[PDB]
Amino acid sequence: RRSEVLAEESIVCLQKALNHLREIWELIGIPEDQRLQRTEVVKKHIKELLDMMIAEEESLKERLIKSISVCQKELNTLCSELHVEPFQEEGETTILQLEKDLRTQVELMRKQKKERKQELKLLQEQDQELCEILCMPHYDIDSASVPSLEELNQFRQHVTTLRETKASRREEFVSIKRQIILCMEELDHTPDTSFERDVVCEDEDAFCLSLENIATLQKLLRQLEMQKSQNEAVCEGLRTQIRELWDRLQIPEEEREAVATIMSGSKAKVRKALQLEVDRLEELKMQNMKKVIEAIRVELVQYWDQCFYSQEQRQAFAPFCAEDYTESLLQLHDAEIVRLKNYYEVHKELFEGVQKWEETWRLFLEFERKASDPNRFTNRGGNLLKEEKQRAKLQKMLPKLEEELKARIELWEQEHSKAFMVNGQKFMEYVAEQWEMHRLEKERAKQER
Amino acid sequence: RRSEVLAEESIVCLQKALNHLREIWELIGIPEDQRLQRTEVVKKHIKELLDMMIAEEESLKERLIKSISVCQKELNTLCSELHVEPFQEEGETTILQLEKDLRTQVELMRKQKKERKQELKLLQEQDQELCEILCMPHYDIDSASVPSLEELNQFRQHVTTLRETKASRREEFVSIKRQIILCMEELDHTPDTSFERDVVCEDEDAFCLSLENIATLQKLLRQLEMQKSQNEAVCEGLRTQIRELWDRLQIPEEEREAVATIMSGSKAKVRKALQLEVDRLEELKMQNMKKVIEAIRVELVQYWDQCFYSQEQRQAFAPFCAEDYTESLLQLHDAEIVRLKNYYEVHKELFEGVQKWEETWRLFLEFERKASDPNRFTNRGGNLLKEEKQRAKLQKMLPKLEEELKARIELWEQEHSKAFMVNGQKFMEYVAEQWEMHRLEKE
Repeated sequence: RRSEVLAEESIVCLQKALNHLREIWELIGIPEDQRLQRTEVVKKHIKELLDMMIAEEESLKERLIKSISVCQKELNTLCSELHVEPFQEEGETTILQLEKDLRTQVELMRKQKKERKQELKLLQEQDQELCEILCMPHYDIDSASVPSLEELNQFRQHVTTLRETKASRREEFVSIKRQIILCMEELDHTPDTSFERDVVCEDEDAFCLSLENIATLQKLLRQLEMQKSQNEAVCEGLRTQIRELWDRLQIPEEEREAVATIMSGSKAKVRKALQLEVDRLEELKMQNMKKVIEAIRVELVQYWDQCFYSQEQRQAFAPFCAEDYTESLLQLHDAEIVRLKNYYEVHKELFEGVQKWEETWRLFLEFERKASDPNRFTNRGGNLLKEEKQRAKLQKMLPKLEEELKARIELWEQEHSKAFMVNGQKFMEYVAEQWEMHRLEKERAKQER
Repeated sequence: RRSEVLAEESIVCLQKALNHLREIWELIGIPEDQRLQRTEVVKKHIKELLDMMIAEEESLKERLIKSISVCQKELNTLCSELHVEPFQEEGETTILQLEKDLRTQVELMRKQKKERKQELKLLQEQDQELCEILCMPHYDIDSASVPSLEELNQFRQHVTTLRETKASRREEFVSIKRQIILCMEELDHTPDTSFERDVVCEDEDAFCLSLENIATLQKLLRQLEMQKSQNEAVCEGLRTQIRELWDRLQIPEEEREAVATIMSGSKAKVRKALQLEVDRLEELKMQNMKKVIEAIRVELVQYWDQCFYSQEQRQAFAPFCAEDYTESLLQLHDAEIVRLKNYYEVHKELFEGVQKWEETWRLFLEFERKASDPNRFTNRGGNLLKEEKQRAKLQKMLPKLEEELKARIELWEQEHSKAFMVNGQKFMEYVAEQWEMHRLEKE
C-alpha cells in the first residue's frame, strides 16, 4: 500500500512541477509556441519511459506464462517417465509463485532422473564386472534409456545374490586349493601345467569361476587323490611282502621296530627304499638257502666218501651245480640225504667191514714189508718179535672178514640185486688182485733167496 | 491555457500509466518489495528530469536579468556619449522582449559609435593630407576619443573652407604659371633652377602651395618681368638712336620701311641686329664725313697752288693727318676752304698776272731759243717772220706787265704786310733774277 500511495505522491509532484514551470513562464514572457514546444519534450520523455517499463512488464507476463505452459509439458513428461504422482497446491495460484514452484519441481525430478541413470550406470559397472568372472549372461532390459524403482530393486537383489554365490564359490576354491597343495606336496609333483601353475602359483584372483574351470579343479583333486591311492596300494603291497619274508625268515622284534619307520607314509620316495629292502630280503633267503644247500652237499660228499664211489654214481645225482636256488632245491637235497642216511643205517656193518679190509690190508702190507728185511735186526724198531706176533693176528683177522664180506655181498644181491661195482668190479676181485700182487711179490722175492 | 491543457493531459497520461502498471503488478504476484523498488525508480528518474528542466529555466532567467542589467548600464554610458536620448516603451514590460530591445539598442549605439569614430579618423586623415600641401595648421584638438555632432560640423566647415582655399591657390598657380611660361618663351631661358624646373617641367602637382612657395613664386615673376622691362627699355633706346640717325642723315623713305620689322619685340635677335645696324650706320656716317673731308682737302690743294703755298704754309693748318673724321673736323675744313676761296677770289685779279708772266716768259724762252738756233732755216716751221714778230710782241708785253704788276705786289704788303715768298725768295726779285739768267746767257 506504500507504493500505491507513492504513486499519488508522484502525480502530486508532477502537478506541482507543472505549476512551477507555468509560473516561471509568466514571470518572463514566453509564447504559447515555446510553451507547447517545451511541454512536448516532457510528454515525449514521459511517454518513452512509460512505454519502456510497461513493455518490460507486459512482456514479463507473456514470459512467465509461456514458461509455465512449457514447464507443464515438461513435468507431464517427467511424471510419466518416472512413476510418481505430480504435486500441487490450491492457494497461490500466484503466477510468479506458481511459475517458480513449477520450475522447482521440474529441476527436482530431473535430479531424480539423473540419479536413477547414475545408479543404473554403477549397477552395470558391477554387473559386467562380476558376469565376466562367473561367465554368466546379463541382463535383458534393454534400457540405456529409463528405469523404474521396482526394476532397480530387482537388479539390486540380483547383484547381492550374485555376490553371495561369488563368495561361496570363492570359499570352495579356497578349500579345494588348500587340499590340492597338500596333495602336490605329498606326491612331490610341482605343477608343470598351465592350469596347475595358475591355481597354485598365480595365487588369486582366478579364474573364470564358471562351472567349467571349477569342474576341472575338482578333476585335478581327483587325479592327485588317484595317484596317492595308487601309492598307498602299491606300498601296502610291499609292506605286506616284507611281512611275508618276516614270517618266513625270522621276524625279530628289534629289526621289525627298526623297519617300522619305513612302514609309514606310502606316497613318497619311500617306494625305492622298500623295493630295495624286498630285493635285499629275497637275496638274503637265496644266500641263506645257499649256505644250507652247500652244507648239505658237503654232507652228501662225506656220505659218498663213507661208501661208494663211482663218479658215475656221483653224477647219478643232479642238484650239483644248481646256480639257481629255487628253494625246492633244498627240498631235494633233504630227500637224497635222508634216503642216503637210512640206506647207510641199513647196510652199516657191511661198509664198516669194507673199510676194515683196506685198513687191515695196507697195515699187513707194511708189516710184511718190515718182515721182508729191508734191513731188519740192524735197522728197525724193536720189539721185532711182537711185530710177527701181531702179524699173525692180522693174518687171522683177514680171512674171517673175507668170508664174512663175501657172505653179506652175495646176500645183498639176493636182497637188492643185481650188480656190484666198488671203484672196480666186483670187489672180491680187487681183493684177489691184491692178494695176487702180494703173492707174486713174495714169489718173486723168493727167487732172490 | 493551452500549455496548461497539455499539462493536465500529461497528468492524465501519468495517472493512467500508473494504474495500468499497478494492475500488472497485481495480476502477476509482486511481493510489494519489488513494487516499492520500481515506484522509487520511477519517481527518482522523473524528479531528476523535471529538476533538470527547472534548473535550466532558472539559469536562463537569471542570465536574462544579468544581460538586461549589463545592457542597461551600457546604454546609459552610450547615451552620455553622443546624444542622451534614452528610449522607453509603455504597455507590456516583458522580460524577454525588454532584453531583446536593450540588446538591439546597445548594438545600434555601438554601431553609430564606431561609425562616428571611424569618420573622425578619416576626417583627420583628409585634414592632414590637405594641410601637408597648403602647409596650414590643424586643427585644435586632436581629441581622438569622442566627437560630437556639432564638433563634426566644425571639422566639416573647416575642411570645406580648406578646399576653397586650395582651389584658389591652384587657380592662381595656373595663371602665374602660364604667364611665367610665356616670359621664359620670350627670352629663351630654359629654367635652369630646381624651382624653375619644378614649376615648368614637373607640371603638377607641386610644389607646396604654402605662403612660402607662393611668395617665392611671385618674387620670381617680379624678377622676370623686371628683366623683360629692362630689355624692352634698351630696345626702345636703340630704336630711338636709329630714328635720330635717320633725322641726322638723308635716310631714304623707301629705306625706312623694311627696318620696321626689326623693331618689334625685345628678343636677343632683335637686340643684336639693332646693335649691328647702329654700328653700320655710324661707320657709314664716318665714311661720308671722310669722303667730304678728303674732297675739301683736294679743293684746298687746288687753292694751295693758285696763290699759296710755302713749306711753312704746308705746315700751317693741316690738322687731319691721322684721319679722325668727326663733324668738328668737317667744320674746320669748311672754314678753311671758305677763307681760302675768299682769300683767292679777293685777289683773283691780283693772282692771274702771275701765271700770265710765267707762261709768257716760258714761251718767250721757247721763241728766244728757236730764233737763236741757226739750224732753223733747214728744219723749222714757217713762217719765221711770224715767229720773230710774236717774240718781239712778247718782249714788248713782259716789262709793261712787270710795271703794272709791281704796283700790286707793293700794294698788298701795304695792306696785311709785309713780305711775300714762293718756293723761296722770290718773288719780285726772282722775276728780275731770271732776266739776269738771260742777260748772262747772251754773253
